Amino acid sequence: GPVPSRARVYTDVNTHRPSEYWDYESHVVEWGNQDDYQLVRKLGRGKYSEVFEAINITNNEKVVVKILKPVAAAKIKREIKILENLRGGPNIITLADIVKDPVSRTPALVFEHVNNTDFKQLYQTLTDYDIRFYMYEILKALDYCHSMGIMHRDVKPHNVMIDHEHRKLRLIDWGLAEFYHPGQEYNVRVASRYFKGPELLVDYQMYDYSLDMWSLGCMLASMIFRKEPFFHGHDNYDQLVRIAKVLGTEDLYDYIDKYNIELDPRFNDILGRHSRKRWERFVHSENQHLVSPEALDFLDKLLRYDHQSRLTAREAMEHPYFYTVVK
Ligand SMILES: O=C(CCNCc1ccc(-c2ccccc2)c(Cl)c1)NCCC(=O)Nc1cccc(C(=O)O)c1
Repeated sequence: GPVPSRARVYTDVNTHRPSEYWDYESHVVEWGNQDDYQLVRKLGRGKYSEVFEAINITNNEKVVVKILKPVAAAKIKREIKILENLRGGPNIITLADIVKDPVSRTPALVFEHVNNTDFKQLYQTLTDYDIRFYMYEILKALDYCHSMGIMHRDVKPHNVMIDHEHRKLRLIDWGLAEFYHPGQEYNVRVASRYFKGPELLVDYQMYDYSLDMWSLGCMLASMIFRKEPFFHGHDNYDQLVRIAKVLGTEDLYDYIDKYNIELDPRFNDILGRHSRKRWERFVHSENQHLVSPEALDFLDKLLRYDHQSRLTAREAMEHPYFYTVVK
């Protein structure tokens, strides 16, 4: 069947560390006091949780409370363990407490307060410099979690908190994150449609940290080219065709042939034959101020079919695209 794959970096992290580190199911939660928190207002609702502005009445500090919706107990312990493992890491959201919500009877995670700059304002007014600055901040978070043997699996703007007034960034919502274990087959139903890596789209389960680097590439492409989303698929199948119309079909076939992956025969009628496009074709007078030869070269090294060939987060930090960023 398919040829196995392993990450080219951080394969050994979960071997070198003790079992309690990654064996999330064995972790015992020391529950905090739910009466310490007063909910102020709802901030958002997703498929797996509701997030609220809150006050920790014990220290009069603003906090964010994420109340989990009833789901498998394994998904809840996994997020808790990942958050505790990553706590203190650069640009990782800080988990401050874990309480039992009295109404839902589910865990409520308490985080450090965040103040999101309006999403439309960020998309529409971040400069070329600000894009590079914040991309570098995301890379610090990704190299940290990858170096800690964790893949985020849901990198997208909704999961990046930017307090522009304070040049502060946090990588949030670790609910889909997982521990990377070489040879482990993972669920391909992760990430939002437009951010899914070719590995997910061809049903290749032995993926790794490099999935996050593809999603980072999609987020960057959309920002610099002013095309939201960059790969605009109608469904999961058309999503791969949209990617093939840019990266070309020849390299897609080279990719699946390397891993002995067979495409779903549904693709025989819809994929066609497409040449690889030069990135300069997406440049126009309304996005030229966000594009540079360095930006294109960086994007070219993230958006590769072969998950083993993409820049890693640490290599990405060395790229000329970030030379202008004050470090
Ligand atoms: O929806 C959001 C985030 C919204 N992000 C907006 C945004 C993020 C990045 C970029 C960006 C793109 C390319 C390059 C550089 C930057 C842009 Cl243009 C916009 N926040 C509101 C909800 C919230 O704060 N949730 C939350 C808070 C704390 C913890 C958790 C959690 O699940 O752990 C959730």
